[PDB]
Amino acid sequence: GLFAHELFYSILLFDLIYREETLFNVIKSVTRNGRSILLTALLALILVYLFSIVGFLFLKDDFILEVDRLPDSTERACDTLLMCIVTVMNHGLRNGGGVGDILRKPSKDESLFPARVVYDLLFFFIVIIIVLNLIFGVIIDTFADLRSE
Amino acid sequence: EDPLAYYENHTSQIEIVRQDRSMEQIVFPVPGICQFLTEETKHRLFTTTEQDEQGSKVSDFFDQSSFLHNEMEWQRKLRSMPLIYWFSRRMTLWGSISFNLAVFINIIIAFFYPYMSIRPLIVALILRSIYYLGIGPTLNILGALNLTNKIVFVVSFVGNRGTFIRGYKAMVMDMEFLYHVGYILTSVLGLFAHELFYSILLFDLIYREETLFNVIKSVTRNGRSILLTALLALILVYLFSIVGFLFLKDDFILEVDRLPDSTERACDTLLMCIVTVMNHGLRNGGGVGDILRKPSKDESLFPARVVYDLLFFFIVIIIVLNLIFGVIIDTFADLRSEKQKKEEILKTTCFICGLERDKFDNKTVSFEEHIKLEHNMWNYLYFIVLVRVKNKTDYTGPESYVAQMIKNKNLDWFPRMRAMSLVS
Ligand SMILES: Nc1ncnc2c1ncn2[C@@H]1O[C@H](COP(=O)(O)OP(=O)(O)OP(=O)(O)O)[C@@H](O)[C@H]1O
Ligand SMILES: [Ca+2]
Ligand SMILES: [Zn+2]
Repeated sequence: GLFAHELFYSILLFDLIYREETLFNVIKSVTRNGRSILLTALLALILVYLFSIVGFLFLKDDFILEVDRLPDSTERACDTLLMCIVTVMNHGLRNGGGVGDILRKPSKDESLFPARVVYDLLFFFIVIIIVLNLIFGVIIDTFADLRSE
Repeated sequence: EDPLAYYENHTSQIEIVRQDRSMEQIVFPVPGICQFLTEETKHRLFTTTEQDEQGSKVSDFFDQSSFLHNEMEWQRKLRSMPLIYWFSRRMTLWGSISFNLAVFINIIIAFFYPYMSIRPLIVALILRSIYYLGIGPTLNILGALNLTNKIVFVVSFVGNRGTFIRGYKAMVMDMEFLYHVGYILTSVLGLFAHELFYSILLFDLIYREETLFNVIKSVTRNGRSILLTALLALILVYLFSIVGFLFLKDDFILEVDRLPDSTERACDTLLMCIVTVMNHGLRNGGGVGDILRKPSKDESLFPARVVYDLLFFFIVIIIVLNLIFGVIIDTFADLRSEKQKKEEILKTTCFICGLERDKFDNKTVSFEEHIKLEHNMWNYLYFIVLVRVKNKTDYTGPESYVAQMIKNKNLDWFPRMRAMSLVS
């Protein structure tokens, strides 16, 4: 920080964890079963990978994403499986409703509307409501175990 | 080389309770077939047996005695056969290699599809294969290696676990065997039908990692409650859709993007209104009010719309949806408590007689000595095998009583809540 750049001093703010036992105890909930948390994250990644495979195979056209260009307004995001995986992981996981939010809004007259509905609801329930909540459940269980010990 | 050492190592002792309710000590020579038993099976039996209503594991141990004996026989035969022994011993190696291969093939498929420690060294080899032969040839070679290794692994598995010993029907019955056959089928489909079929193999992480299986057990143990809560949510969504169709139909206008108007009505039929509510209100954080049309204040239905949206939010989004997470959280604690209780019992109680550690305090024999020498479940198993093997004519006094009790299915010859040393 002294000899290279002033913004390097920002890392020193982490000393609060060392100083305060309360914050350290709180973080111990995350750290004690961090392996469980990471395994749950890996399971989420695998499920996202399978969903991306399904979308690429059958729902490719619906993957249209808007973009802002520095000095068209839409780009296809499922031309390649890596692109589709990146889109799903980045947007569906972060969005409250899942992939259906980013995916194009389907008309009722369209034949694949039931398939799209099932796809979105399955993603929401399997990933957003169950898999993602398991990490928080693990953290709470670690809290309880630490308290009991 | 010491005869006394050999005999001491090959001699065993047990304590039995006779018909007159008196305890006696039986010293017997360890049967030869006993040495072939596997440490893995011993650990599994020790850590997996479940207490009965009365709190004794002796019943289940005696029940599994026969499977243990058959396993010992097939262990002797397997050691007799040389080549299969080498494959059987290294079961973990095949599984680890198969898992690494699955991970690598899936990584390549994800990164390149559509196209056209020694782990770092293997990664370098794969990279060179991609650079020289190409993505497709590298994937083909990796898949062939995976299939060959999975065949080796299934052979090693059937050899080690001896599932067939119970019978072909039992072998098919075993769920782990079916999982391995499903893995083989998935590998074949990946190799021949389509490359994307290799994705399903990534589920092997759950099987490999016990921690991830424990995490998923929170979802699966009380999963019926979760499905019932989902059904309750569906019922409430159905009622809300009925209300919307009857009174708030016009507000159900949803924007639509069309492939080559900008809005469409979504509550012209009750099925469609249900689909709209279930698909959109549940996924949206606020609820159905988010998708529904924004009401102007001057409109007469604004007070009704406010109540509709807030009631949906509180009943469905806040309460019903949170009940599933509450169920998962409660299952976590239930599993933790069960595990802790089982561990405490296993650590602090005798397997056979069930006496606690504290009872042995300030005594000549420690609890460790009691479990090691006085009461050894493996010594009891050895005695049972001795009774089975020995000819009826040569039975001794105690052996005859134990054999008769075994035939009559009476488990009172085991000592329960009694130890000779504690008595005197
Ligand atoms: N009745 C019992 N209650 C509690 N623990 C038991 C009981 N019987 C055996 N054990 C434990 O089961 C494990 C298996 O004991 P075992 O006689 O195989 O020990 P070992 O040290 O591997 O053998 P060895 O010294 O004869 O080569 C040991 O931890 C023993 O303490
Ligand atoms: Ca005789
Ligand atoms: Zn005992």
